[PDB]
This record gives sequence, C-alpha cells and structure tokens, in this order.
Amino acid sequence: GHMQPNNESKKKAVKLDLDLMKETKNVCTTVNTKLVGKAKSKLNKLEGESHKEYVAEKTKEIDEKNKKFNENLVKIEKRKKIKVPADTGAEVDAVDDGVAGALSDLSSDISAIKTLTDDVSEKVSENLKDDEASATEHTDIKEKATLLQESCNGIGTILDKLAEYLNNDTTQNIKKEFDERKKNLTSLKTKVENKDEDYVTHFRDMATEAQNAVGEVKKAIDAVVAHRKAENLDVDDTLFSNLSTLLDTIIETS
Repeated sequence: GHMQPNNESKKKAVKLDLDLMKETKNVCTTVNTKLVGKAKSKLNKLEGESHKEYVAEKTKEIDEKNKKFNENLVKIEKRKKIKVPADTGAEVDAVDDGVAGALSDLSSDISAIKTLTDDVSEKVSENLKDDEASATEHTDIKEKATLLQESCNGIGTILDKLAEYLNNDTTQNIKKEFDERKKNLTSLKTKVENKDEDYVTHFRDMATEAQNAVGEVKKAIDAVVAHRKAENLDVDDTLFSNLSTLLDTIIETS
C-alpha cells in the first residue's frame, strides 16, 4: 500500500465519499435545473429592451455553465477502477483524487448559478413596483424555501450514509435533531407557501431551523473527517471543504 492503510477501510471510506458526492451532485443537478428554470422564467419579468443586454449575458453564463456543469457530471461520475484486493484483482470503482478539483468545478458553477438567479431575482425587484417587488420577495421566499428543502432532503440522506461509517452517540444526536428539525422545516416550508401566513417570518424560522440541523451535520462531517484523519485514512480536507462550503452555499438562501 502506498495510500492503502487497509482495503477494508478503503471500501468503507470510498463508500462515504461516493455517497456524499452522489447525494450532493443529485441535489446540485436538481438545483441547477430548477434555478436555471427560475432564472429564465424571471428574465421574462424584466422589461425586455431595457435589459436585453442583461438577459443575453446571463443566458450566456447559463449556457456556458450548463455545458460546463453537464460535462462536470461526466467528470464526477468517473471512478478509477482499482484492484481490491490486490491479490485477486477484483474491480472496484474508486472516486479518484481529481474529484476534489471536480468539486471545486461544481461548487463554482453551482454558486454562480445561484448568485446568477439571485441577480435575476434582484433585477425583477427593481423592474417591478414596490407592491409587485414585494410579491417578488414572496416569489423568492417560496423558491428559496424550496431550495432549502431540496438541500435539506439531500443533506439528511448524506447524514444517514455518513452516520453509517461513524455510527456513534454523536451522530445519533445529530440525526435525532436533524429529524426533528426536518419535520419542523417541512412544516414551515408548507406555511411559507401560503401568503396568508407570514411566509417571511416562517422562512426566517425555517432557515434558522435549517442552520441548526445543518450545523449539526456539518459538525458530523468534521467528526468523520477527523475520524478518518485520526487513523491516516483517505481524507482530503480540501474535498470536504469544497463540499461543506458548497453545502453552505446551496443552503444560503438570498
């Protein structure tokens, strides 16, 4: 072994990195498609001629990032097939070292797509009247609530798979908390959809709930990062950094 402490630990570690990346990219692909849709749909709220430059440039960035994100899928789906165990030569798919940079791609494209769509949402607000702009906030609040729900569903699934590797009291507390909080935020997300309820305040509470739950998951991630580092197992802090920060970026709801 050069970077192989033990193959048993390898497959477990790889399973984590695979499930974590998998659920994250599943969320990202969903987020991208939903936000690209939202962005283009809200580009239809602008006057038109007045913002034709804006619509063009932003559509350009969308298409550029779509081709980039769509090739990145084919990139993050890559595995290196290695021989495990080394004796028999059994074919195992390992995520690969380059995937850290691949997450750096993803995180860049996804953070941009969000901020791009956020820009669109702002520009709608300035094209619209105070009343209509407030309805635009209502519109943001709904989609950002949805974005938060989307991310939290994925986050919970990641947490589940993560909690398998380091099934301990700590991950259980986090998972209990996350489950409670998940029921809470799912209820609040439903309240946020009704303008007759104070969707703004419900969003704020829901967001705070999410931050609590997410904070605990983030803490669980760190604990598992530390756990593998503690035994000199395959962990790249930078990989988890891109992951956790993109996690923060998707859950960050403008």
